Parts: sequence; C-alpha cells; structure tokens
Amino acid sequence: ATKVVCVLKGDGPVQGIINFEQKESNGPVKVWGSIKGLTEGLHGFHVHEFGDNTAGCTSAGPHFNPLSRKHGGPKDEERHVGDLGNVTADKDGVADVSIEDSVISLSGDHCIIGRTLVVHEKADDLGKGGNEESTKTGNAGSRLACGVIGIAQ
Amino acid sequence: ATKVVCVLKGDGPVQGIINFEQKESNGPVKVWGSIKGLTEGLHGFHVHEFGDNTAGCTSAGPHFNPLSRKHGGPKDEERHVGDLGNVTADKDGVADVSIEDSVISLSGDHCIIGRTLVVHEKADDLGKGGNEESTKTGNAGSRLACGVIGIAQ
Ligand SMILES: O=C(Nc1ccccc1)c1ccccc1[SeH]
Ligand SMILES: O=C(Nc1ccccc1)c1ccccc1[SeH]
Ligand SMILES: [Zn+2]
Ligand SMILES: [Zn+2]
Repeated sequence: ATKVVCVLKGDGPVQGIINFEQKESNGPVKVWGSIKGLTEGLHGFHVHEFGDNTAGCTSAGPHFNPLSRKHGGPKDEERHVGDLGNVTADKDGVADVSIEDSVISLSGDHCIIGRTLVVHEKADDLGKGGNEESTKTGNAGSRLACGVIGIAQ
Repeated sequence: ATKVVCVLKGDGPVQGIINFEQKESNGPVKVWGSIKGLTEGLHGFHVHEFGDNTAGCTSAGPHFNPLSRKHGGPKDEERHVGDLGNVTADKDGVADVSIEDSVISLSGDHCIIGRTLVVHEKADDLGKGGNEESTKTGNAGSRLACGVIGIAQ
C-alpha cells in the first residue's frame, strides 16, 4: 500500500529508477526497477543515511546504520539496515533489480523515506574482504549514481 | 529537533539548496537557503505531493494538498499545505530564501519529507488571478527546478 520511488543520477552516465513497496509495516519491502550505464558485473547497492545531495552522492553519508552494527550482506544478522548487497549488470550495462528485504522499511524507525539509494563503482564484498573498509563500506568504491527516496503515486 | 534539506535541479540553469528545521513537533518550520539562475522578481515556491522525479519536475504532481483545499498564500486559511507563496530573485538572479511556516511539518500528517520542493517560472498570484488556474497553481507556470525533501545531518 506504501509506494515509494527513487531516481538514480550522478555526474557520469549511470542512471536508474527503483520502486519500493511494503503491504504491512512489519513485513518485507519489494525493491525493483532498472539501472543502465553500469560496467558488467556486481555493484554495491545501499541505502545511505542522509537525503542530502548538496555535494553530490558524498553528502549522503554512510550506509543507513541506526543500530550501530558493522557492514554485512543482506542475509547476515550483523549488517547495516541499508545493506541491500549487490545488483548485477549484464554485458549491455543494465542491472534488472528485484529484491525483497525485511530489514529496510517504508514506516517506523528503520524507514528509508527521505534517505539516499546509492549504486557503487564495484562489488560489495559483504564484509568478507578482511580489512577495516570491508566491515564499513564492503569496499564497493565510489558512488556512481544516487537519489532521495520519495513518496510515489 | 529535525533537520531536512532539498537540492533544486532542473533542465535549465536554476540551482539551489533549501534547508528546513523544526525544533518541536507541530512547531513552526524554518525554511532558508539560496537559489540562483532565476529571473529577477517573484517565483512561486511550493511543496508538491510526490517525491517522484521519473519524468523530471512534472511527476511531482500538484501542490501537497492532504486537506483537499484550494490554492492560496501561506497566510490564507484556505491553502494547500504546500503553499509557501513566493521567493524573490534579486537583480543578480539569486533568491536568498528565509520563510517560517506552521502549516508544513517535518513530522505527522503535514510532513513534507519524501515530497518535492519546486521553484516556478512566474509569481504565485496566491489565488487572486480570477481563473481556475489561480485556485489550483496560482498561475506560477512551469517548474524550473525541483528536489526530493530528504533527511539532513
Ligand atoms: O514514519 C516515520 N517515522 C515513524 C517513527 C516511529 C513510529 C512510526 C513512524 C518516518 C519519519 C521520517 C521519515 C519517514 C518516515 Se516513514
Ligand atoms: O512522520 C511520519 N510518520 C508518522 C508516524 C507516526 C506518528 C507521526 C508520524 C512520516 C511518514 C512518511 C514521510 C514522512 C514522515 Se514525517
Ligand atoms: Zn553497510
Ligand atoms: Zn497551492
């Protein structure tokens, strides 16, 4: 019943449209849409803390982390609320996105409305890279495109 | 205290940053920042319903209007929640924005988080233009720049 949407833009050629939908407050969020202009393979896919694009995607701050946990894959107990893991771009540079997540929400204290969705330069190592940056960002590199997560029709 | 922010971008040169601060729930909201690339004079300045940028500023929908009223100035009893009236571009094309509104909120029913701020091509006539368009849009014309209203540090 709660419908939200995010348009991903950055300096470069990466852009996309991601829909979010949640039927029950406590229940899962379906995340789906398309992203084009990516390099083929995995790209880190995260909700960042701030709906702030004042200095581009950098202003968005870290992965949304209300419970002060270390970075992980979406399936781990130890993760950021914003840890949606990876999306996969085909050879034409298009990632078809379809995720269900039960840690993000479109209501309550884990609500992601007014926060930033970011698609990253390279693979999220899901906290398994064996360095400090692995358990903070997943070493997914720079922020290619982002947008503020907003209420849709 | 809640702090939110909006970056205004469009197809032309209008660019700006607008901060929103509310110290207590259903308290007044301070709106302040800077917009540049505006023609000298009054520009309609409204929160629109949808934080949806899929089709540029057009997909923002109409003025945020949860109480199903007609368009007016921010000081009118008959207004949209999104009716913030006008901002003034000086002779350099810069609008230094500073508004206090008690109808918009950053919590509860009148909350503008995940909605869209739009600066318009022309003056908001505050519903006194003597036509249908006046009682819906204030004849503010086209959407020069918009942004989704997001959570700030
Ligand atoms: O809904 C929100 N909070 C909220 C907090 C506690 C209980 C119920 C609801 C919210 C606040 C800001 C932005 C977006 C949302 Se969804
Ligand atoms: O505030 C929100 N929910 C909410 C829930 C319970 C009490 C008060 C408020 C909210 C939801 C979506 C967007 C923005 C806000 Se501010
Ligand atoms: Zn993380
Ligand atoms: Zn209006």
